[PDB]
Amino acid sequence: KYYGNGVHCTKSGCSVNWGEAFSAGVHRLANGGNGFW
Repeated sequence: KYYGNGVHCTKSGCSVNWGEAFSAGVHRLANGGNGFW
């Protein structure tokens, strides 16, 4: 499993949640302010 432990830190996030990675992918896009639309 990859819900904690075994994560394999990829030099850019450890825990690496897959649902939180879509929320982190989400916010990754929305880390500008007005450059999404």
